[PDB]
Amino acid sequence: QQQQLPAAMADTFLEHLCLLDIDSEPVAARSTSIIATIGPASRSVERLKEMIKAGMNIARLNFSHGSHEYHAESIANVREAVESFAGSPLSYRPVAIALDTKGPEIRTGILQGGPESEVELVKGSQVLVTVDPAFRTRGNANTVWVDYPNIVRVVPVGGRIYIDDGLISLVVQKIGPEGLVTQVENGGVLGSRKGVNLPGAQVDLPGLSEQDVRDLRFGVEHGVDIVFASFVRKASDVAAVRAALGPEGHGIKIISKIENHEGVKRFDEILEVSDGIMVARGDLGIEIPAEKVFLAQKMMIGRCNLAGKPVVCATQMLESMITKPRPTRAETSDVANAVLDGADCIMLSGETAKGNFPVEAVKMQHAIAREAEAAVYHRQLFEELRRAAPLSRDPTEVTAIGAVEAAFKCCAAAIIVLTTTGRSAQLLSRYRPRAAVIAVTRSAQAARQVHLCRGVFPLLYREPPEAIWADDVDRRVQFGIESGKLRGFLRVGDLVIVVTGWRPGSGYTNIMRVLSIS
Amino acid sequence: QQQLPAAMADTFLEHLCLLDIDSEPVAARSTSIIATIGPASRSVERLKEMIKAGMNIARLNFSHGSHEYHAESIANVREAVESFAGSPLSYRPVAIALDTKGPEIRTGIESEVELVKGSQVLVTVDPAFRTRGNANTVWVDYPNIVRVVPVGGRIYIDDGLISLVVQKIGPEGLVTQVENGGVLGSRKGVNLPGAQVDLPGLSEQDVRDLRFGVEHGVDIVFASFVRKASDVAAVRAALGPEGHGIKIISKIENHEGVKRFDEILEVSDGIMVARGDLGIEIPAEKVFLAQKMMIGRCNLAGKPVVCATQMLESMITKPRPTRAETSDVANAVLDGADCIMLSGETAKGNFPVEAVKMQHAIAREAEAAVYHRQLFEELRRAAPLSRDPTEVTAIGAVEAAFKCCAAAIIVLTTTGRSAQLLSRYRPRAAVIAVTRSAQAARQVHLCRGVFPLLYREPPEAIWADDVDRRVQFGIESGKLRGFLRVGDLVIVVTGWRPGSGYTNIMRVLSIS
Amino acid sequence: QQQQLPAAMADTFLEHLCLLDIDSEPVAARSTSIIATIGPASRSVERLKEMIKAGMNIARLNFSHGSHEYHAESIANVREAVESFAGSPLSYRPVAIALDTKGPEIRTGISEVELVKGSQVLVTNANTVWVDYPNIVRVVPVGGRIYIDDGLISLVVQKIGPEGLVTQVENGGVLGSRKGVNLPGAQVDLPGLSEQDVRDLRFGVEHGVDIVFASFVRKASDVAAVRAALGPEGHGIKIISKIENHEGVKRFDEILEVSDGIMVARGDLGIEIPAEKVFLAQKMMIGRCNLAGKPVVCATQMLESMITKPRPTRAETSDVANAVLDGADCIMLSGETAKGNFPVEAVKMQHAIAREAEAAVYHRQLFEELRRAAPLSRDPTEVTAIGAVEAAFKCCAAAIIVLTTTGRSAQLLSRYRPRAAVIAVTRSAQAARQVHLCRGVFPLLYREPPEAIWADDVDRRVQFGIESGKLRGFLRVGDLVIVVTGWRPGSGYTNIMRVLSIS
Amino acid sequence: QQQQLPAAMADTFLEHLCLLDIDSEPVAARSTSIIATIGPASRSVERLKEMIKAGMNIARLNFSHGSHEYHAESIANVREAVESFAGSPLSYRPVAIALDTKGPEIRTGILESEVELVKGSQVLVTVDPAFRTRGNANTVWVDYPNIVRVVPVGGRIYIDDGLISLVVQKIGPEGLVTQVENGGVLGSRKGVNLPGAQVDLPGLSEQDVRDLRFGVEHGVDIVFASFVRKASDVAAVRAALGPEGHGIKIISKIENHEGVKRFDEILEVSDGIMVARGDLGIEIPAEKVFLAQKMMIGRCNLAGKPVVCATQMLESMITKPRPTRAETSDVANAVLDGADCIMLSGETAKGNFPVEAVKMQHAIAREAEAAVYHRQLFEELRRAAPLSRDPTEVTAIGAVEAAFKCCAAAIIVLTTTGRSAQLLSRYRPRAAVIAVTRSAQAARQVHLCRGVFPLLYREPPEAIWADDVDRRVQFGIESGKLRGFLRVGDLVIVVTGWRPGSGYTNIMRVLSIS
Ligand SMILES: [K+]
Repeated sequence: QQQQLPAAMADTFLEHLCLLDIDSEPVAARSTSIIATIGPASRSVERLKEMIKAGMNIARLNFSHGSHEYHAESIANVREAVESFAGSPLSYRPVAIALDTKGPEIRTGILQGGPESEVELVKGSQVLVTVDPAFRTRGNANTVWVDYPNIVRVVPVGGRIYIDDGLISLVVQKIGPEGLVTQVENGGVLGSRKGVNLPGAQVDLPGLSEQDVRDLRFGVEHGVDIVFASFVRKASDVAAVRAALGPEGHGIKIISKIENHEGVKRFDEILEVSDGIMVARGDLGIEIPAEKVFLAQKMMIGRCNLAGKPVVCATQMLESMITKPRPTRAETSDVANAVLDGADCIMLSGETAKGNFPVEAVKMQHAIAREAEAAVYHRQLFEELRRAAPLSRDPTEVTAIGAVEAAFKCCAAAIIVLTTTGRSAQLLSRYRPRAAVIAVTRSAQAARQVHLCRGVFPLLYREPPEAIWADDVDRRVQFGIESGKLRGFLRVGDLVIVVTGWRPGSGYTNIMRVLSIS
Repeated sequence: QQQLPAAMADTFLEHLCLLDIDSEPVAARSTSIIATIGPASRSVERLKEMIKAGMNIARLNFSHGSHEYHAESIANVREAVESFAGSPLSYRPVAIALDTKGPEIRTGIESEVELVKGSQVLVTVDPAFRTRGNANTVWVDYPNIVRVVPVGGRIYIDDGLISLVVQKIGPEGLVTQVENGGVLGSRKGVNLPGAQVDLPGLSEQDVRDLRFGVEHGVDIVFASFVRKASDVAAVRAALGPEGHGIKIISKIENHEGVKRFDEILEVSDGIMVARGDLGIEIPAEKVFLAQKMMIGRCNLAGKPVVCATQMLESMITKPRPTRAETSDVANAVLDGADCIMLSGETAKGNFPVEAVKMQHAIAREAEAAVYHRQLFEELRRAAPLSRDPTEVTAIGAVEAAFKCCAAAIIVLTTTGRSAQLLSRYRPRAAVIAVTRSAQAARQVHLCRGVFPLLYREPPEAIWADDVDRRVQFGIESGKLRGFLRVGDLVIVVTGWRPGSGYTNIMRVLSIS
Repeated sequence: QQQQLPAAMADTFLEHLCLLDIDSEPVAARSTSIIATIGPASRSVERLKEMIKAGMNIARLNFSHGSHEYHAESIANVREAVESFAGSPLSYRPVAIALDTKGPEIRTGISEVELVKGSQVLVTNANTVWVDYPNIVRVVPVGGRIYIDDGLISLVVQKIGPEGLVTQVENGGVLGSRKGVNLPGAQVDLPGLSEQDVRDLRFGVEHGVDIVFASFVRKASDVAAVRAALGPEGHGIKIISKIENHEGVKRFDEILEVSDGIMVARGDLGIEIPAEKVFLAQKMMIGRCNLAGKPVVCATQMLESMITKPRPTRAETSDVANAVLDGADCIMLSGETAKGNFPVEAVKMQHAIAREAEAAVYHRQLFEELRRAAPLSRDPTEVTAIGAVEAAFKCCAAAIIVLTTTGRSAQLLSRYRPRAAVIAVTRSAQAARQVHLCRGVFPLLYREPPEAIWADDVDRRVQFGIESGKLRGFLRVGDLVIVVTGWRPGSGYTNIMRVLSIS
Repeated sequence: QQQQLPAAMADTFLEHLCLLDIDSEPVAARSTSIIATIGPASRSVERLKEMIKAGMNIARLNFSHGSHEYHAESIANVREAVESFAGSPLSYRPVAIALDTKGPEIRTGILESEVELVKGSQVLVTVDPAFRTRGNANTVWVDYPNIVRVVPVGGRIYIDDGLISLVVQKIGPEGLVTQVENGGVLGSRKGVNLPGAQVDLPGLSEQDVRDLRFGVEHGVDIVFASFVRKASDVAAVRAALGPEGHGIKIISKIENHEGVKRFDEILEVSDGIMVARGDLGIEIPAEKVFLAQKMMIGRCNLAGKPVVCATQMLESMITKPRPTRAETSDVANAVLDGADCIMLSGETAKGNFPVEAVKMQHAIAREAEAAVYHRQLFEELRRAAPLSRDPTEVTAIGAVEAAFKCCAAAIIVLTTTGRSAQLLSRYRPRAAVIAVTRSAQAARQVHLCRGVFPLLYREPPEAIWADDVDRRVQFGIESGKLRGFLRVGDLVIVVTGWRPGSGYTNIMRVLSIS
């Protein structure tokens, strides 16, 4: 059959593997959301329109670069591209906007004739790392300047300094009033303003800088839906982000980025107070050995799956597509395996920010994700999500597991749920139904935010409330169905599970019913 | 409480190791009890005791007694049952089942006579021989016996305690050596294992008895000696179109019935493992194999299965059962039987209410000891994909009930079918079935864990109100009967429009 | 098709049940041991020979009844029946003898009398009942129940409790002479042992009994007291603790740790706790003994009706089969062999039910869970054992042949519940008899003096295991066999597993 | 803790994931074999010694390029580096040599010149042999004449490993008129793919036959057969290998749609499988390759046969010293899939970091092997494997079971052909399988089996066979202690047979290392 149904029926996992078929075609409804980083290559309204058509669900604003007005315009261009489809409300796709904070970054300085200048740090060389503003524009083959004054106090003799995504390596030999004398361990070529990593050194930069508070308040005052909080090391780092957003930003989802050894080891306490997680493999693969990142990835996704909270896998997923129109075999493998790992979202960075094929990269992620979602061994995944989820007396969670068990029984095409904040939809999403979870909401922000929950397809209902409440409920269900037929999710003859509550307002989801599509 | 550390276990072995004798069963008893009506259990006042003890189905054994006798049984059972209708929140429906005589073979005619082991014995069918059988001649009321048991075959008399080996097909009978001597009363039952009996699948007496059951409104027929699908059709023909609502439980009693089981189960409403006859027809050490096989396949099919015969046999004379009898009851419940049965323990024994009480107490403990983990998983994985909204709602409701350890699943049903579809996934939570059909209320006693409630008030002017007062009726009866407490969660299962077949809704509610 | 192999290969338990087949014939070798009680019905040498051929493996001497010389005559008759087959070394079946201790038994005195319900009776005739437990007047408070005769008789103590307990018959019935008395729910004082039990135990040591069924064991101390009273020559005698009351069940783990094995004594246990809960105690105890690798015995009223009837009831056949399915190593006949009219028939019945039931075990899941639950081990005997059972399941080997001195090699194979018969070849006469407690072990007593070179003495015992197996119908010319041996003489060094074709 | 055994013991797969720990070091030796492709960057003896030291187990000779004498030179340098470590018998690491055939390839023509094909320019594909040397920005020549009649209008023609694409505008007399879809710099003699086309090229060309006979006479251990479509193709390779090539292992490369759908019949007649992801990702949608990889690894694991994952595992390390996140993740996930081997192509044939690429695969494989959920894997392999009466497989599964029970460090097995080692490896023990053999070829070939560590025994036989048996066991122990697989106080399982010669394995022992 299609959607790898024979591999879904399998006795065992081994026999499930043996029955996967390249000829079996998947469902149109791709359920892992795609996050695209906005930059020069993806900033135009018309480019953004093609990225929404290819499947982008979350636009990422990287506040490591750009002014407040630069980002204000990209927010504007995105909202303009998005609302361009609002005329046909049965196809309208909400697109969320995420603010990715700069955080405690450390960067080198501008070199000799700044523009495009290159300097090769020869292996075996002596190089000085300086924090004197005189040497800030002074970069050469024996001098590097950094924007971290206290670097001279936290990197001991014998400590290793990484430059340019870890391809350059220095080892401190002496400390002096002129800075730190280092012997180059791993040479290479050095541009301007490259990131620096000090794994193991006790960096004293605050988790939330003075500009970060400014950036967060910007996002509140421009209406961002999601904050990606960089270099989160502890539960108190999430609290600072929460305070910074203040009462006006209480509705904003905080995804903590796990980027170093501390964040991995303090993982459980970070997840407890976050809304979700980003496995930030770039920084992570410099901070810990590269052959261990996948362990960190598979652990955090497992624990996020268990807890029911969104997990994002990020960085170098389709790296070569910066330059080439087709990805490497390792790159398609990587996207597929993050979907099979259980990730809710996958990310593109340079591939959409500055490469020559941003729309093709999104297309590629969409096509790989549809095949991989079909190849999940739902039989063991659902059974294990059931056993690991504790007993509950909340009617929303009880209705939710009932509806997912019901959806597997009839191979339902979808589970239509009414939700004010998204919570009813997220509780469905955490049992990983194969049926699409079609969330009908009046909340524009909730429509956007549910893109973090795998398998939730948001629909923004906008018609005004009807006189009788039960008629308003029925109308939104009918909106779910006809949006779903128009988008290819549903066909006449399908069964659908419909989830609703007994009274208006959030928190009262308690009804599940089985409907045939006529 | 309720052996849930054992229900929590990751493996069956760990599950056994964690069973606790000091864990009391909170749940109500879910396996129905059938009691056979006889001289020990016919007075209105005795029946009342037996109802309170827990009897859910009364079995009329049509192997004995005149039609007027069984009409008296029916009238007495109904009087004792309606004795409680004045309090509708606690009224227990009780089904009435008619057990057919069948293709019985008996010997000829307090009085006794011994047949010596190794004796030479004659079997003949001659009509004047019928009157005086001696220690060397046995007469049977089956003429074709002389054609059906060839040389070397065995003839069993009196519950298989006496056997005979045929040596030659004589001219005026069958010359047999006694293999197992014993002392033989008058007109006792004969079994012919490994014999092709041409006796009709439904005799003319059975047809009169099934018409009687229709006229008197029995809910259930236990059809004796069912060998093939066509035997069920003869029963369904004798019941006629007027008896279409009566459930047919086929009694598997011999080797053929075991071999043709799949074809029998498919045309029946359910099965009775009749271990008495079956343990004569096949070696006694094989009955448990047949019992577990048949309970298994009925479980897979979602059809009722009854375990019957000698479960508490010693309680005919003694006030306490043996250790083998208590484990037999428990193990039939563990196997997955929907019903367990008493025959002589209630028909003629000295302790009929005690035996009912013993089964009820054993059923409660054993139902708690079921390894629900592996069972619900295997049942949902074995059950095929369904597009029927009633079945889809059922499994969703059962999964929801396990998630919040709901005390009850309250369902509205007209034919019982929605209750039965919940029953087949074996919820731990009670299935409380609210129906206006008095007959359906009696018949769903066949399904394990269904507790019927007969709603008596006329339909409210607004249907949605009629549904809600039925649901509240389920809640109020539950609280009175100890199934529900204030603050519990219940799952409520209904349909989107009146009439049967439209169940499709599942809600979670908190009591009060 | 045979041995219920379709049901054994099913992927789920439910499918396993659905595939069970009344027409699938089982293997000749029954693996659950049969324990028969000796009594008037089972005491003649001729009869005992017939019971051995019907499959008795352990003969139980009930020291609750009879005198010391009575029991020594039983032992002599047992051994004369057993040793009548000793001219046949390849078919010789060891038969163990087990001493079931009297223990803290309370019995009435000395014909028959009826006790009407509501009557006033005194515990010191129809109104008087004598008891052989002096401290009963001190441990039964007022309102406390006294059960007599398998718990059929109920009594409740009146507020008078001085020179004899004045009582009220709570459940009337008929009372014989010297019938048991049970005092549940009231905390008792009677010693763990007695002078009779000590001397009974010592008599057991003098006459070479192999096993002790220790009555009414509620603590580790009881088992130590039993092993103490058995004396320095009493080592080597296996001690089965009989769990008989509420205290012994809930302190089970500390008892099993100290004991060689367990007997679920449902007779008394069904009086001491509600009868509805015995099956819980039975399944809990068999599971825990299975998890521990220690033999468990299921006992009492298994074929009760066969005391007077040639054919069991449907519940009795069911109960035997379900004890075997639960995992019991042994099953017992008490009155059915000791005093009834059909002692050989009752042994034949248990033998026939057990063979059917053993094939109907869902081995696939049983083996998996026994593996997962058994801990890691650096003992080469334990490592070789689970290797060999796993190898046995892959080739459907007819048997695992094992050389053992103490039986411990055989017991460690047996704890993984292999389907293949474990054929244990030993020189220790007593060990050959004691391994009947372990399901699946078929002991062979090797009688030859040792060969010069130890490696030829090993091959010879291995072939002795083959030839015996072929003669008895365990093995045949196409069967594959696993041979488990050791790298040096003396017990404790098992470490080799070989796969061989039985020529 | 170590070896991820908290995650190994978890009762569910989800819980096993949750317990994976980056601080848990792998102590088991590396079990997935590393195959390195020889080329300019890896043909010096000096670099080959560093690659053997970093982890290389098999050297791949790519017969798509280079003359026979070129390949004889590679073989000779490989052997010189490998025998540079003989003379220390307890640490000598065998290295197998594998011959990767050319197969039915399709190449463009001769143009060191380069031509740019620009996006949306119109290009002609011609077979006309006059144009064999006249290629430019709008005409391409291909060595496959029937390409005119098998590519319909609108079909696709891929050049340059799928980089450049051509949609057929029109078909005419001069050839196929096409337009660039994606342009790129087109070199001479580049590879061409025809997805969804009928290519009737023979499985075995004459030069392939010539190449196979070259490998027999130079004693290669393995043949990687390109573009296997059917069982018939494997028989042709075995036939061309001749009577002297009896003992050569044939790994079938699955490269296109047909080999995937005829996989079972190909698997039954092959010694093993390579997922050839480069060609395969051009012939089928790139989004479907992971499916075929996982299907094929599963079936080979089920069948107990070696499976190789290949192509672009560490591709960025051709020019960069450190791989990308996707690349490390890819290697880890191939080991977790169950691959017996992982492969390097341009990373070691031509890139600038050949030794480091090997090192990186070794370090990733070690972390991944410990992250295998052994509990479910061994259980499923047990019940999935059929009942057997061969005593070598009965012993193997008994020995693998015993090994898990005592957490043995090693299973020492004596083997002549390698078969008894392979029958242990198919049950995926965590304990290393230390295989002692006198057969130097078998020593090289069992690198195909995950978790097998070959030791080449060189002493002459002893007069009494029992003594010869046991000093071979002792050779494995001492080799194991020297290498770190084994330590005083460990338990090992020893697998041996009852009679000399192959096929008679049937004994398993548990012994303490002293
Ligand atoms: K950032």
